[PDB]
Amino acid sequence: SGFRKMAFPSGKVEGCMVQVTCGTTTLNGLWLDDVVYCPRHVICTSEDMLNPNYEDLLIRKSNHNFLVQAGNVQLRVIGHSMQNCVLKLKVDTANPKTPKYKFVRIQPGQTFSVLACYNGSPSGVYQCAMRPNFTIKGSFLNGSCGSVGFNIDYDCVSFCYMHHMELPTGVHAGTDLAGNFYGPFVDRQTAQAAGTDTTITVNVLAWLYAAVINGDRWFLNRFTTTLNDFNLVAMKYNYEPLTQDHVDILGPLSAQTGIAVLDMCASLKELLQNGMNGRTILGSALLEDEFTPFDVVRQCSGVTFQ
Amino acid sequence: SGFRKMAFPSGKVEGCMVQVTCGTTTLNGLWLDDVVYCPRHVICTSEDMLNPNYEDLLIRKSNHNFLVQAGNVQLRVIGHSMQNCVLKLKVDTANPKTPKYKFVRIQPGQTFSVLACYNGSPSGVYQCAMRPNFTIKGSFLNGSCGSVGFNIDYDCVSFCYMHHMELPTGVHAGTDLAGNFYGPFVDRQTAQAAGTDTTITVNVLAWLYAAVINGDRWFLNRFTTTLNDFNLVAMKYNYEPLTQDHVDILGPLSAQTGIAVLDMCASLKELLQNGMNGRTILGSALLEDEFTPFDVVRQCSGVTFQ
Ligand SMILES: *[C@H](O)[C@H](C[C@@H]1CCNC1=O)NC(=O)[C@H](CC(C)(C)C)NC(=O)c1cc2c(OC)cccc2[nH]1
Ligand SMILES: *[C@H](O)[C@H](C[C@@H]1CCNC1=O)NC(=O)[C@H](CC(C)(C)C)NC(=O)c1cc2c(OC)cccc2[nH]1
Repeated sequence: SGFRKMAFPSGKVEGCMVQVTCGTTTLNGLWLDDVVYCPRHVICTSEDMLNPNYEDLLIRKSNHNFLVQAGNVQLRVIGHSMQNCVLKLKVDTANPKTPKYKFVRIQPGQTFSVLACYNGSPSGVYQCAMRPNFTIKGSFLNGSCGSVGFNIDYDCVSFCYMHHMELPTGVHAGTDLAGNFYGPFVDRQTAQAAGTDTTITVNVLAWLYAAVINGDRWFLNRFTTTLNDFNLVAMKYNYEPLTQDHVDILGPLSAQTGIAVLDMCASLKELLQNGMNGRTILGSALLEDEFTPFDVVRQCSGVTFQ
Repeated sequence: SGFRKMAFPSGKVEGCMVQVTCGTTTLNGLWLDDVVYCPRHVICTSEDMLNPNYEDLLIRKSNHNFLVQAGNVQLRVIGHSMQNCVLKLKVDTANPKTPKYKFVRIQPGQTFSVLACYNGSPSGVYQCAMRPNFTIKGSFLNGSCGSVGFNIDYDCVSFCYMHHMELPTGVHAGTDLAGNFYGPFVDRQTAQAAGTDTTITVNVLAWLYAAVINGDRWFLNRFTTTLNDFNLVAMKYNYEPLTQDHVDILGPLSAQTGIAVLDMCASLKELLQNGMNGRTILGSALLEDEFTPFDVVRQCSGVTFQ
């Protein structure tokens, strides 16, 4: 038992991390087979960065301008091309550590592990959710761009995120690995705001089920509610609506605990209207929404990866 | 910016994880050079486990009784010996993936990363503190014993924890890698309780400094207090005493933020007497105590590891 914010083992991704230097800019790249993927703003300098034209900037570049640095071994760039907001640097060596992988784009509400990197070297690993407003609440400093987010499914690494920027509120924005931003953000230094967020209702319910699985039961009650009556309460508290598909996804957790989904909703409703009265749930004094139903089943059941 | 509970990249440890099977018991082992380390209770069966005599049980064992399983390659055991509560299985192959390492024992209040494993396969990674009562609030299921906790210092892995058991309150107990338990626990199925815990005061103050570094300032105040006057408040709230050495360790964070340590203590004092009044700090509605001063500097500065 116990419930922790758990990231995937990072080893498969650590073997893909390289350093990319162009001009005065150093950032991280992702080396899969004979390609290194990195944010296109590596080709920029501090005054290019107010409003760049990256197509113009890239035709001005040479292969030899890109210093790719894999640990203490330099990789020769033999070609380059831009795909949306990422660069693809073709190198003369395939990465012998390339895992099975996929480039997948995730949905707000879904979680992933981030391997924070500086100078091509991994710094730490942590779990993040894609917020409903397409930001992520990460931990990123100068030089962390090109760090990636990912899930692992048995032996296959599904890359879903490359880091590009921090918004003024201290949240983070980036692209999928095809270079397409999550949300209405651009890789320019202009006035960009996150947009109003909401709480991921289905995840809160998942975490309440994790709590019950772990012996926290004080918030349970005999009441119930309809899906429509719950959603009127969700609106008032800036929780996102709960759909019948969300109810379906929560079925397994409902069955393991014996608590109907709509009964748990009645418990959430009372937690929203009353607060927690000085008590905690799974060591938190807040309703946590960055655990998916999958994350709960995975942790509370013991799935591994090879 | 941002502040997350961050674990170390786990790759160096993943390459050391193996499966150890003896009789009906399967657990995890740690393969460094030509030795596999695992909990000694692998030699037990369900009725041995009420009150074992492990010396008696071990002399009854043969090398060939130990199936060591490194991925899909079997390791031949050529010797065995017990060191306190761990077994040392001598194998005929040195692990080619052995990192630089050390066996270190940590202090309550100190943090480490846990690579949770089942059947020799890594499941997830997360950050834990050693509580003042020598337990850890982890996430562990049947088969997770032999998972290890660790820190990484540049390229060197300091192993500090091997998992052995769960207490009735849902917290976890284990040994250092020399097989010596943290706290007053034994690897027997008898009535064992954790003992009353306290809050790690110096860590809370570190996390308040992380908050300030990240723009959370609402809890700051113009008041100050003496170390003795603060410690009278700490006692009443079951916070552990703050020493001058703790003040010294918090010096760098004090200097970066311009907030004297004792001024932050005055802020903690008011948070303890008043609560947070519906507000949050770094996304938490509780005072967090599982970040050391080092963890804060590491994250808020960007240290990596090779
Ligand atoms: C790449 O390593 C870096 C990562 C951020 C630095 C600090 N935290 C980060 O996550 N990305 C980066 O510096 C962006 C460069 C591009 C070209 C994408 C704009 N810049 C920003 O994130 C950025 C710039 C600004 C400005 O302008 C000064 C104002 C407010 C926020 C902001 N974010
Ligand atoms: C090893 O994989 C296992 C890990 C725990 C299983 C569930 N969560 C864990 O962290 N360790 C294990 O099963 C212990 C075996 C020894 C030989 C060390 C006792 N057993 C326990 O952790 C254990 C046994 C009990 C009992 O007795 C039934 C009562 C309360 C708590 C408890 N913990």
